[PDB]
Amino acid sequence: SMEQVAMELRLTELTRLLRSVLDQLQDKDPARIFAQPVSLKEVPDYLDHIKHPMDFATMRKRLEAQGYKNLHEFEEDFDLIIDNCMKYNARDTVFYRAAVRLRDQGGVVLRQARREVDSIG
Repeated sequence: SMEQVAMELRLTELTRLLRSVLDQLQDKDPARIFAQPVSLKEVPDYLDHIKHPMDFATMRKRLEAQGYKNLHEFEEDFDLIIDNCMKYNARDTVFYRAAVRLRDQGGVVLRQARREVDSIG
């Protein structure tokens, strides 16, 4: 059906819009703390602490596979990155501090991006 192609033309363009957004959110992590998944060889207890791990490269895998059906799904992953970090790491730490900085600066990019989804459909 041509009605599936029109949906795909919309999901293609969401992926194209979220691709841009992800870049801006990851330009807010120049220390690249959140780039890669937390190592299981280097933090073997990790999954005892954190049950849904998340990182930018993982979010990018899903993204290029057209695995985000809407913006809300994409925001959920972003918050997993931040919130996982802020429970796993204590408050006087470089890792926690980076999560907070990324949350504060992400709120501006996401506030615009919610409008470009609503506006452009």
